[PDB]
Amino acid sequence: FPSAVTIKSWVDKMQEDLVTLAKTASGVNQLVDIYEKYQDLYTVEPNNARQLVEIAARDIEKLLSNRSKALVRLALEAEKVQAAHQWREDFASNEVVYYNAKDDLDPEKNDSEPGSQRIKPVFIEDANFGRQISYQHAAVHIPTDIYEGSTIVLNELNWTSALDEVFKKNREEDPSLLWQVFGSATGLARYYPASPWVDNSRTPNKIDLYDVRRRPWYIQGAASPKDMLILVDVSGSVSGLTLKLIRTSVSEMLETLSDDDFVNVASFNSNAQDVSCFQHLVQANVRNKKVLKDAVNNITAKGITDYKKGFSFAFEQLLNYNVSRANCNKIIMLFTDGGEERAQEIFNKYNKDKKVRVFTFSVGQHNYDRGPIQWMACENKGYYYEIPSIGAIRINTQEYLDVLGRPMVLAGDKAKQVQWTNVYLDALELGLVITGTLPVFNITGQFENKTNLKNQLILGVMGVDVSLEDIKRLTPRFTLCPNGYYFAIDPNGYVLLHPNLQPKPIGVGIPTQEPVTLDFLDAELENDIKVEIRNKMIDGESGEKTFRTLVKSQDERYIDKGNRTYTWTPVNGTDYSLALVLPTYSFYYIKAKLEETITQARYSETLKPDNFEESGYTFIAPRDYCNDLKISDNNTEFLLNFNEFIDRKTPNNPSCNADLINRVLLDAGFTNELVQNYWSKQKNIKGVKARFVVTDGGITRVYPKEAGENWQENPETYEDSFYKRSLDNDNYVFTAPYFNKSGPGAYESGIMVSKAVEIYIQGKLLKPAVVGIKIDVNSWIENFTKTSIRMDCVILDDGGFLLMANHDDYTNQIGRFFGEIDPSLMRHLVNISVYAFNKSYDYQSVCEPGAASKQSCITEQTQYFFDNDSKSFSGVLDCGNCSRIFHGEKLMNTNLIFIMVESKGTCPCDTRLLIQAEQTSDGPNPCDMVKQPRYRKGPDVCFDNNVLEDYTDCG
Ligand SMILES: *[C@@H]1O[C@H](CO)[C@@H](O[C@@H]2O[C@H](CO)[C@@H](O)[C@H](O[C@@H]3O[C@H](CO)[C@@H](O)[C@H](O)[C@@H]3O)[C@H]2NC(C)=O)[C@H](O)[C@H]1NC(C)=O
Ligand SMILES: *[C@@H]1O[C@H](CO)[C@@H](O[C@@H]2O[C@H](CO)[C@@H](O[C@@H]3O[C@H](CO)[C@@H](O)[C@H](O)[C@@H]3O)[C@H](O)[C@H]2NC(C)=O)[C@H](O)[C@H]1NC(C)=O
Ligand SMILES: *[C@@H]1O[C@H](CO)[C@@H](O[C@@H]2O[C@H](CO)[C@@H](O[C@@H]3O[C@H](CO)[C@@H](O)[C@H](O)[C@@H]3O)[C@H](O)[C@H]2NC(C)=O)[C@H](O)[C@H]1NC(C)=O
Ligand SMILES: *[C@@H]1O[C@H](CO)[C@@H](O)[C@H](O)[C@H]1NC(C)=O
Ligand SMILES: *[C@@H]1O[C@H](CO)[C@@H](O)[C@H](O)[C@H]1NC(C)=O
Ligand SMILES: *[C@@H]1O[C@H](CO)[C@@H](O)[C@H](O)[C@H]1NC(C)=O
Ligand SMILES: *[C@@H]1O[C@H](CO)[C@@H](O)[C@H](O)[C@H]1NC(C)=O
Ligand SMILES: *[C@@H]1O[C@H](CO)[C@@H](O)[C@H](O)[C@H]1NC(C)=O
Ligand SMILES: *[C@@H]1O[C@H](CO)[C@@H](O)[C@H](O)[C@H]1NC(C)=O
Ligand SMILES: *[C@@H]1O[C@H](CO)[C@@H](O)[C@H](O)[C@H]1NC(C)=O
Ligand SMILES: *[C@@H]1O[C@H](CO)[C@@H](O)[C@H](O)[C@H]1NC(C)=O
Ligand SMILES: [Ca+2]
Repeated sequence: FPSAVTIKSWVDKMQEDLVTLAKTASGVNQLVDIYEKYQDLYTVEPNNARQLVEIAARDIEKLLSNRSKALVRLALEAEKVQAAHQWREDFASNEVVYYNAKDDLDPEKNDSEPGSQRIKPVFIEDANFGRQISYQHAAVHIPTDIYEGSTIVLNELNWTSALDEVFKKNREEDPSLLWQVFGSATGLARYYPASPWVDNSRTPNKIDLYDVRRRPWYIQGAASPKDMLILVDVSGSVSGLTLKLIRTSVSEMLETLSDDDFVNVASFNSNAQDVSCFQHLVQANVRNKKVLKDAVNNITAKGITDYKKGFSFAFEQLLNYNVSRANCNKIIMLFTDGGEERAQEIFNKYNKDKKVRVFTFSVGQHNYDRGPIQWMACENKGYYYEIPSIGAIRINTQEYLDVLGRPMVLAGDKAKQVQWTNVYLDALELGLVITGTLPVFNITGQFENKTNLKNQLILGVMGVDVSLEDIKRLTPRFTLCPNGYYFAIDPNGYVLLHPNLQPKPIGVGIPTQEPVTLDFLDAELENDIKVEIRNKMIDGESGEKTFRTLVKSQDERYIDKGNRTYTWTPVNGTDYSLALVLPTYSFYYIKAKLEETITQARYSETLKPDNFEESGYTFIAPRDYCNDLKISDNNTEFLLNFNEFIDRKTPNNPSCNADLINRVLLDAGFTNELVQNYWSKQKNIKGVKARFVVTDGGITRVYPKEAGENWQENPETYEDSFYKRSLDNDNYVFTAPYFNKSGPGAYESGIMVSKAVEIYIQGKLLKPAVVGIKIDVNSWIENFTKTSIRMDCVILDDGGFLLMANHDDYTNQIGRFFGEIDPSLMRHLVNISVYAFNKSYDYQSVCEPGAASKQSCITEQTQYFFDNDSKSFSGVLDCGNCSRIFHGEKLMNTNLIFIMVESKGTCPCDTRLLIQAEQTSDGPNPCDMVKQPRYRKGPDVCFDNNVLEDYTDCG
């Protein structure tokens, strides 16, 4: 065992060698002084985060107010044109002409109902929607389980033509509108841009179960937030088919509860108990709904019924005010079959002011008495539903929600307020959208008062979709550092907008149409400062906060010790709150002063893929430079069209943004001046395998043009993990290649090395680019084993990944996590606390399904980093019945640590492994997360318990 000073100087000499090689070949200084050499070619401008947040909040509120105005127009016209409708029973004499969405494109003259003539439209391909779109009329969706020629459906299809016309008007005053739709309460759905239904028109194994009245936006706009409590009657008499139907019905009832709704499930048989681990009303989000569904699926029937001990439990759990709730619409859902017990005194004791509804469901095919079941609904403002078989399950849930909207109708114009739903995946696939709803009231008898029989029910709900990518375009991101970004938030803390929000459903457990509800604390790493910021944003305040944050790298494999500054404002007129993350060095950006029309041309000439031998292999970020350019995943295609458009650019002045092209051309020119005046004068270094420079404008020219085929970084520089990592870290960062990845690999590509330029203009810190070297593995291993005369030696970077070693069998598994190699040293070296680790959760990850294609689960990813700042570490590894010695030295001015451990093939301490990998897991235990739930602000105004409501419709 060499002494500490010997291997200390050893590490010092390797770090001197590596730093000198990287600094020379990379040419940080040459790119720097090129950047300061042309201060007359640009201007440095500030990123006033306060004004940026205010501007983006104003823009988003303007967009949402535009959609609100569209909704108001549509709802007013719907009410007016249904008020003046004449009921009919004969449509043979007067056909209704409409386009049915699930019509085959074949010119079939025989696909018409008696009372309806079908339109055959001319479908154009549209860029906004990505489907066939006809602007000449609205399309109609009628569920399969609903006949499309009955009297109700035919009358609705008759009076919705004015809706069609107002659809046209709305789209004519605002060409950016997406799907705008009337969700009828008869089952129909009439959206304006006529497009064929998704895949379910006529396709085997593609059945169309879509029903507009179950959709989250319809569920949301049809009533006010609930406080359910599903009483399931698991007694003896419900065994067999009845219990199957009850558990399916409870699942389908839970599938109609939003995140503003609170629900628990109880079950009684001579004794009432909770079916799950929850002891009170919990929020009805995806995780809690799954827990309740599992508990209901795991339920068995036994014992004698007792309707008094069950309703006592229900009324007691609805009297709990210690927990978070939505103090509104208290309900009891009784899932029984029948009995001769009315329990008058329980109701008279607990529900005497009749503050709580009771919806009773007589599930099953049986001959038990159904009188008390129908009476509990009458004396408690409820309604009585029957579920004789699966297939009747879907319709009755929509129907209690039909009942709950009576108090909302009676409040004439105080109940017509626009509400936006959680981020969900559109049916007519558009990606991620939020829908703004407004309910439509039946106003036939009004100011000419008639019997007004069913004037307490809504006609439907009008929705208009806002694309999430449409919100993303109101928050311009390219004037910020690749580490700076915007994000918005719900009142529940979910993110309207965030870089880590992907168009995938939220995972809920282990694999074996829910909304994309991703909390703010789960889209990032969670400190306590971030909990304070989240609570401040939910309340709708404004403020600033500068602090130190662990910023996880994009590749989800490292953690860096960042330096952030959150500024937030509420978006006026809505429930959303916008914030802007901004690094401390990102307060200034370079504004390209390209107005010569010739300098930009001599910059542009560098970009055709015919000069890729004096200038490096060029990739361009597929940004929206001009709208006539379509971004392409195949990058060289986009480069070709970019060159083509640059060839004739001058007349396209208003067609596109000048700033992006000016900056990208300026950066291309600077990169060319670097690659010729410093890289083309040398042409060859033994150690290097590739020299690259990546710039925020989009230029990522890699020099040799040979490793450019081995280059696997994203063309858009703002999504380059190493580029974002190297800006926060003001030092050299080595990115260990991927292990066991099918492709160019590591030997014939090298290992990535990078440092970020740190130029100063007017005494301001701004970092416009990164340079780097793809050091070859052999040219390092020879130099590492060259000095061995002056075996177990390993090099580790941040995250504990083996960059390279000496045993020559570890170098076979290069880049692989060191804990997978010898986990005992990994655990011990963590125990010294040189490597801290953070374990977090990824709710939006694809997942291989096991046993009890790929589903989505919650994966539990961990990342390691330098816990302490100390440089020298020594100790003894107390292996089981043996002893091992190590010394650790962190190379100065890099992210590396050298471990001098001398022990191979000793007694087996390889009991387990430290597998730093995206491990499949269950999420946090929900039974423990509902007792300290995250802060959350419920909706303010809700409508229940009106005195004009006519309860004599128990059905
Ligand atoms: C292992 O291989 C060679 C060993 O010679 C390393 O390169 C040498 O690194 C030392 C570090 O201190 C330099 O002095 C050697 O010469 C230098 O060359 C540069 C070239 O620009 C000059 O500017 C310097 O002034 C100095 O003369 C250098 N020699 C060569 C031929 O590169 C090599 O970096 C190392 N392998 C790895 C992967 O780092
Ligand atoms: C909105 O409310 C109005 C009234 O509040 C509804 O119109 C009424 O609908 C009923 C059907 O439920 C009509 O009764 C029917 O009349 C025909 C012909 O007279 C008869 O053959 C049927 O057996 C049935 O009795 C009623 O005439 C009609 N109008 C009025 C003034 O009551 C309307 O249906 C509601 N909106 C929707 C979308 O349902
Ligand atoms: C994620 O990684 C961070 C790395 O900073 C972890 O934060 C650190 O956690 C340790 C363990 O709790 C904290 O040490 C504790 O400090 C308190 C206060 O001095 C002391 O009383 C305890 O005995 C313990 O030593 C450490 O302070 C904390 N770092 C900071 C900056 O606060 C974090 O725990 C990891 N996990 C998660 C889920 O964040
Ligand atoms: C929102 O309204 C408040 C007070 O009405 C105002 O101070 C703030 O500047 C407004 N924000 C925006 C973005 O208009
Ligand atoms: C809102 O609509 C007006 C005209 O109807 C339009 O000028 C404006 O650009 C729209 N706002 C947004 C954010 O698109
Ligand atoms: C209802 O049907 C009649 C007869 O076909 C038609 O004249 C009327 O315009 C229809 N209503 C609407 C709102 O189009
Ligand atoms: C839940 O399922 C397990 C496994 O089938 C079973 O042992 C347990 O009894 C079930 N829970 C209840 C409350 O019956
Ligand atoms: C709520 O808290 C009070 C006092 O902390 C306690 O007496 C009561 O038992 C708790 N539970 C309910 C359901 O009120
Ligand atoms: C940002 O970094 C500097 C030095 O790199 C440090 O002094 C400062 O405290 C950091 N910011 C915060 C908010 O701690
Ligand atoms: C990309 O586009 C270019 C230009 O048409 C073509 O030569 C190349 O084969 C394409 N590559 C891929 C992978 O599509
Ligand atoms: C280190 O290991 C010891 C025993 O092996 C354990 O008690 C301790 O919790 C571990 N972690 C730290 C930080 O000491
Ligand atoms: Ca019974």
